Amino acid sequence: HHHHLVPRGSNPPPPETSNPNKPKRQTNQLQYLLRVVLKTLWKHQFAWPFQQPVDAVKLNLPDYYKIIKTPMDMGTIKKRLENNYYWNAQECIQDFNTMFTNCYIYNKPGDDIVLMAEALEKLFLQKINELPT
Ligand SMILES: CCN1C(=O)Cc2cc(NS(=O)(=O)C3CCCCC3)ccc21
Repeated sequence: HHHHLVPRGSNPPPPETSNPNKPKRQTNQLQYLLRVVLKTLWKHQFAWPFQQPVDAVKLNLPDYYKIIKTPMDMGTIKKRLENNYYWNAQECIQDFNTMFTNCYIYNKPGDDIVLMAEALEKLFLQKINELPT
């Protein structure tokens, strides 16, 4: 709206969460990623800002998508795991890493959201360290 004084930043469509063209392939590592890693992060007191795609309009981050080219969030990851979108653990780990990276490159060091990301990432990496073979 020309009426706006403060810029608004529009949102992309959210990331895809299923892929009709891949077989339904379950592994112990993917089960662990959903049921141990994602679940432990999801229930953490700092998870809530990470649980859905960044809404740059509702959160007043009008420059978010200028800075972040590959958005990712734990809601998308959770859905991708539940839908068997991933071929392997590495692909899921990549999406968690993207989510954390986005936070670290958009927000200033020391920002509260960065401190939250750091606590979550520590837990994530602890859990990853115990990935079943
Ligand atoms: C994690 C995604 N993210 C950012 O990178 C910056 C940001 C800001 C907010 N805004 S918010 O929910 O009003 C709250 C989030 C906790 C820090 C203070 C601001 C939510 C998510 C994100």
